[PDB]
Amino acid sequence: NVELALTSDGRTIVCYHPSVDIPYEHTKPIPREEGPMIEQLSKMFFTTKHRWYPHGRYHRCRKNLNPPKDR
RNA sequence: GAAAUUGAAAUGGCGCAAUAGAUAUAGUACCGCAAGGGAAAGACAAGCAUAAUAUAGCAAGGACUA
Ligand SMILES: [Mg+2]
Ligand SMILES: [Mg+2]
Repeated sequence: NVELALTSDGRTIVCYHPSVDIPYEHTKPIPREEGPMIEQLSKMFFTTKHRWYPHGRYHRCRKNLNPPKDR
């Protein structure tokens, strides 16, 4: 849904792209132990087990607790 | 590798500071049958602990919110 148009001199391309709204008809009304724990978490979040095991103090201390923040 | 020949006057350290300077705290201890050999030392390194560990690998780098 974009309108392309060179200008008369042909030196600049003009693109008209209005934002199209979602039609009302295209919408639905609003409705009104360590082992087993890690298996449950992996099933819940569609991950593997390895993510949920802890890490040693060395890794934990290596993690930066005051990371730079942008925007 | 010569000699002939020639004819110099007169308390200190750009030395060390205990692995250095004597081997030297001592020619002792100790070693050797013996001759001999011959030391060491006195005034937050490594290793650990606080705090073991998490898939993958020269152990880092690029990074990354992490
Ligand atoms: Mg000495
Ligand atoms: Mg140390």
